[PDB]
Amino acid sequence: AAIPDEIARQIVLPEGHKDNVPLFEAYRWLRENQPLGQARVEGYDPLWLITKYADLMEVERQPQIFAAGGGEDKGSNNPILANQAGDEFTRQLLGGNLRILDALPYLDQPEHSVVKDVAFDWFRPANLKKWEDRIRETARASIDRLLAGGPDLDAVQEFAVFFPLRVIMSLFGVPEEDEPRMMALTQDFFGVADPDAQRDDIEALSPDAAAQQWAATIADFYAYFDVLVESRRAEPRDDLATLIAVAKDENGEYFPKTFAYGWFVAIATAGHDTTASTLAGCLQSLAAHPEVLDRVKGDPDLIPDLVNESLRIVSPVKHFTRVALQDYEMRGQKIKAGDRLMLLFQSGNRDAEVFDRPDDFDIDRRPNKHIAFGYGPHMCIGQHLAKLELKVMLQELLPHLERVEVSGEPKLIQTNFVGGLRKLPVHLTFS
Ligand code: HEM
Ligand SMILES: Cc1ccc(Br)cc1
Repeated sequence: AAIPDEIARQIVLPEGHKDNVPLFEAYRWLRENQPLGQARVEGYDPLWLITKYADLMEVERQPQIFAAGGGEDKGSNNPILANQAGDEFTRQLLGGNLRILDALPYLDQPEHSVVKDVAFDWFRPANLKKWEDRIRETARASIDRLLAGGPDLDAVQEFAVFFPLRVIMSLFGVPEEDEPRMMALTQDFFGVADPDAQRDDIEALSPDAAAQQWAATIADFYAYFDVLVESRRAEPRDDLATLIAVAKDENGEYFPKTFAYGWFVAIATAGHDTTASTLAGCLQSLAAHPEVLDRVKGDPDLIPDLVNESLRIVSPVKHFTRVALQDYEMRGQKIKAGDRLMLLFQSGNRDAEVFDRPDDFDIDRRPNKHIAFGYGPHMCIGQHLAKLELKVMLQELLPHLERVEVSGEPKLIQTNFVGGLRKLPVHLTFS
């Protein structure tokens, strides 16, 4: 049978994600009772909810069967779940398809492979070591401002958001004065279904509102990035904007400018927001588990373990969607050609078949098998940058902290997509 309606709504609807407790209880109910079922929520396409760690790997390692963008019918699948009204809006705007960005999530092989190779080497761990000292100087400046502002603050909007944004804008060559605009458009981009993040220029109550907001935000990013692409093509610099802007195909022709725009939208949004969420989530967990803060201050080599467990618990990127290009049997179910799948990374990260006491915050999982970056050819390109920035910031910050207390109500972004904390009121005790 279909998944029961309120479990299905809890996971599919953005409102279902407002509060982590009921959301994670819905993922757990599925993993234990209906690990591979079809959600049939009014206003959405039917979705196979991929809740199990092994099933996430099985789907993601088979891109010839489970496409992101629809295969040769490019743009026939939206890799980021919109409602039906929203996909209809986008098909009206684009003329029959859903490929609203030329960013990696929308691409299938071999196009995905050619485009990804423009930046694959830049993002490898050995090629990121050259940025470690700049990252550390940015962390130290951020910590100097935290110490100067006193013990009481929102650890998200008054601390965690700024460091990853500065790091990524510095690695582009985007001037510091443009950070507020990039932050505002990122809130519009990941807030399409959040009641406190609605743009003024869209009909907020329309059935397609989130899709209108997505499109409006992309158009603003395009206007900003068209100037940066033209600037770096005319005057190349030693920065990531130039690598993207001047990229040429195998025939010596620039990739179309929208491909550079796609890289820029992804790096200007996911490039900072996910790291901010994970840092804020880590601080929240150190407040719940003060013994972990004591241990990591005692042994700074535990910092990468703390990062890995923060990534598993926070898992801020909640899903991408796939479409079956042929019928496929998995876990005793018959997925049909054309059926859509929702990859629930947060649920894979609580799978008791893989993680002992999966809801516990345990930095001593070695190895820490989390799937917070996904899997397969679409696996997060930024993962090594995120792990470096989180390591560097914790190495600099934790010596300055004796204790984190949460002093007010945490708030999450209401999204089924790229979520995590927007507010974490704290009282810090400095060492
Ligand atoms: C804590 C930090 C982050 C987490 C948890 C995260 C998570 C993810 C996840 C789950 C995916 C989808 C993988 C899949 O489809 O199997 C993804 C894709 C992606 N992420 Fe990350 N991300 C983070 C940081 C970053 C950073 C720092 C950047 C860039 C500077 C970045 C850029 C991307 C891009 C471009 C994609 C699309 C890859 C593709 O479709 O091939 N991410 N990320
Ligand atoms: C996680 C993520 C990557 C690329 C885009 Br575009 C949006 C979100």
